[PDB]
Amino acid sequence: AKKKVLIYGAGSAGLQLANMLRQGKEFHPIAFIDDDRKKHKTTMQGITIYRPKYLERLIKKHCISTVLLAVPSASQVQKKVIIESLAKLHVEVLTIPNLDDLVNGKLSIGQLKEVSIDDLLG
Amino acid sequence: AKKKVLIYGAGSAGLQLANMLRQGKEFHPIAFIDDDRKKHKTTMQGITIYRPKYLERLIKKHCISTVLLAVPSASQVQKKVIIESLAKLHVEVLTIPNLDDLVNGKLSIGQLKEVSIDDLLGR
Ligand SMILES: [Cl-]
Repeated sequence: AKKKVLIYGAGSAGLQLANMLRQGKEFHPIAFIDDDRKKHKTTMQGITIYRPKYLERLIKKHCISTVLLAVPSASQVQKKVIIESLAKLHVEVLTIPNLDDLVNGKLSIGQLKEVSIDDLLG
Repeated sequence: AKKKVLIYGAGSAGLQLANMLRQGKEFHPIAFIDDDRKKHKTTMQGITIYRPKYLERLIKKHCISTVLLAVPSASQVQKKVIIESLAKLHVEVLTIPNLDDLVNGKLSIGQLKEVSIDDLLGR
């Protein structure tokens, strides 16, 4: 079976990511995490979106060892907080490309890379 | 000079739209509107982003009669909330494609459709 993941970010990029992954053979998106309270417990792309307080319980419930980060329009300060929060939970974190690479069209949303120091600091 | 608009949605979709437009000769995005208070009064590409409370004052200040929706990740319930909020400010409301039509590149972000009268009026 495909590797189960959470996608952190249920904005345009994250939803598009879930759609692509569902079709693919590598990852199965089980749910989204999103900081936007208005999306809490709403359904998009056929799965549930949750506030970040649900991170640990979902990781343990579903035995998730990988979270995909799709928050291209978040500030650097916010992205750092997110990555740090995930690091404490002992999951691998992969990220879609930076916003400029997305909007200028030189990298696909689906091009995932492991996060690095460069990603944390900015 | 191009028709002045606001773009509702300051995420990756709205940013791409603003480039579509700004390079173009039809609309000029004056500012973004975004529900995310964290983004209020931040700037992207020389355009500043405002919370929706600023809608009335921006429309009046810039004589805006058209608002473009770039919120493909909004639930239909939430999108209708947004559309009705704009209807009552006497602007025309256009929208980029739905998410699923953007992902496979079937439709371009630059294709702007008038929202339904049903959605506009909350029928
Ligand atoms: Cl969006």
